[PDB]
Amino acid sequence: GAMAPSYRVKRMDIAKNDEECVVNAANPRGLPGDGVCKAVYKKWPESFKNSATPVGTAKTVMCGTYPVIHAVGPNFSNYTESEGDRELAAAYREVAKEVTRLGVNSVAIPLLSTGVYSGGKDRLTQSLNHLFTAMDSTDADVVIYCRDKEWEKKISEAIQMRT
Ligand SMILES: [Cl-]
Ligand SMILES: [Cl-]
Ligand SMILES: [Cl-]
Repeated sequence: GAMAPSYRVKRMDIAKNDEECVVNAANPRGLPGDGVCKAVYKKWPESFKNSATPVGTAKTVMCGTYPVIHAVGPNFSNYTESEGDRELAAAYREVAKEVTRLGVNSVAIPLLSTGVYSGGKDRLTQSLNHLFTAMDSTDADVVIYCRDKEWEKKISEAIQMRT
């Protein structure tokens, strides 16, 4: 584990992370997709062999010795608010299990279901709070990747508030 497990946020491409593994905001079919998923496909295309997995789950595939954890958040266009919230919490609990199993000291993670899968809502707080619920009991350094300067400020404030 990390000597003093921490949360950090960076505003940059998760495909250029400095962590021991990456979480893909995957689709259930293992397709190249859009946004984070397309950047991950360009960087680690070998990780998409048999990566298909249902909503609410995470499946790890190695690119060389570098683990790619394919985590499938719900598309809120399709799910009810209630069912979508349950599957979003579940996807992050499966990420915590995979990070633990791999024995990594650090992980790069995007906010699941906040892009094309957001159903056109701002889900920063909802997604981040489920990320914390899952990852708080792990001892990996977590580095959250976002693209919007105002999201960076809001995520940074939420981390600092817990101290
Ligand atoms: Cl960048
Ligand atoms: Cl998304
Ligand atoms: Cl963002």
